[PDB]
Amino acid sequence: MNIFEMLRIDEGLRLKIYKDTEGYYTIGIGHLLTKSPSLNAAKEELDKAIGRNTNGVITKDEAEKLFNQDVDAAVRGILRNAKLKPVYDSLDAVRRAALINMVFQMGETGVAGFTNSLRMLQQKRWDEAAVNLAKSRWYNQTPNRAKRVITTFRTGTWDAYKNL
Repeated sequence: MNIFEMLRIDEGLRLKIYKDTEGYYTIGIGHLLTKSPSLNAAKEELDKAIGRNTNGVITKDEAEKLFNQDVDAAVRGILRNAKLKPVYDSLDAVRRAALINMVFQMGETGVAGFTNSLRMLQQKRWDEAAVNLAKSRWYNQTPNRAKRVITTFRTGTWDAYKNL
């Protein structure tokens, strides 16, 4: 169980364009095409990314490729981040995956917002950061995924991902 297998469970895999909980055009393993409302504008982004004329359809392969580049960018995102880096450095390996999971999902900006729970993570206050994490819109939008992530920061194990 590692960051890739966790993210796969949470985002799933979709070969055709889709919209996320916020109304954004996404594809593959949670890959965000763009924030612009146009389906054409998104389909352009997809082609410029996959490099070929897809018609908003891709293969398992091209989705796996976006996934690798997305995990990688999430990681360098935490490391270039002055709010995020020190919390990351301060965490263990499992917990570290939890934070990449979040940045993958809502971006460095979205996650740096979480000041109070980030502060609590950097202080090892497992229990209090979880409550804080649950007190949020993220939780309400994506509650089962949020639960898994939260528990991961809680317990430090992959339990949420191994049990029903």
